[PDB]
Amino acid sequence: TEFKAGSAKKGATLFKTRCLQCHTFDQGGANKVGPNLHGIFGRHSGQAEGYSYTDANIKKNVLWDENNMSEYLTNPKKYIPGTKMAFGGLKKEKDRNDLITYLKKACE
Amino acid sequence: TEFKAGSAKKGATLFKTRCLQCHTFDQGGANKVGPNLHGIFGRHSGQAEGYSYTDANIKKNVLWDENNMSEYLTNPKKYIPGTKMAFGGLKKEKDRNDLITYLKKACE
Ligand code: HEM
Ligand code: HEM
Repeated sequence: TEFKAGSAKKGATLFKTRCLQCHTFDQGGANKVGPNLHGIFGRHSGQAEGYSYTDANIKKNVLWDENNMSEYLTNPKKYIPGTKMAFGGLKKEKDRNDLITYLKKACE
Repeated sequence: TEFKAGSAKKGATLFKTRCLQCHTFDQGGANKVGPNLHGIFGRHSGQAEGYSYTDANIKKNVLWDENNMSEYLTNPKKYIPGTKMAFGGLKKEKDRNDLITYLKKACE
């Protein structure tokens, strides 16, 4: 695990294009198919208020940081087997760096 | 040649990230390393006012459309051998569709 800073501009459009369909990142943002991601960095998995996670997510108790996030986004079901997140993953590291750069400034 | 509509949102960040370094797309936009692209679609190659093209660009007399543009962006030097445009190309069609979707609404 070794993430590098990418384009937030580029990361924000990855977000709109691959994650918005199921999540919000804003404070005061609502849970939708996926939980609201505001303040995810440094939190553990399964703790968004009012959201119904899988036993799988909960139990993994992942601490969310930028390198976890990157391994996570590679192949979600592989990272947390039993997850309901129906996303196949961001194959290219460059894509992942971008998206995690934006999430890092946007979810805070 | 068969281009399909992509994300303009996504195409605009490709632009910022791969083309802005050398071009503008705005009307009233200045020539920089590369010529200003405002109104490129339907024009022929080598005709931006006040810009010093290569003999290569000029002579190809490419008519600029969305499918030309896409073959062009794949491998620029291959499309116009003798070109000074020091860009290696957009390998992924998806990337090219996005970028040409945005250019199409932005350069008009
Ligand atoms: C690349 C875009 C995405 C990002 C960055 C992202 C990020 C995340 C993260 C970090 C979690 C863990 C939540 C936590 O532990 O608080 C999560 C969960 C979840 N996401 Fe995504 N996700 C993305 C795409 C999607 C998409 C497209 C969907 C809908 C098809 C989706 C649906 C879900 C669901 C249902 C959960 C909860 C899983 C469970 O409870 O087992 N996500 N997402
Ligand atoms: C994917 C981003 C880019 C796009 C969409 C793009 C588009 C184009 C187009 C359509 C032309 C033909 C001009 C005409 O016939 O009027 C051109 C020429 C040119 N571009 Fe790019 N370009 C891109 C990236 C770059 C970059 C990064 C550079 C600088 C390193 C650059 C430098 C040039 C130059 C110097 C020319 C003129 C070539 C010649 O006279 O032989 N372009 N560009």
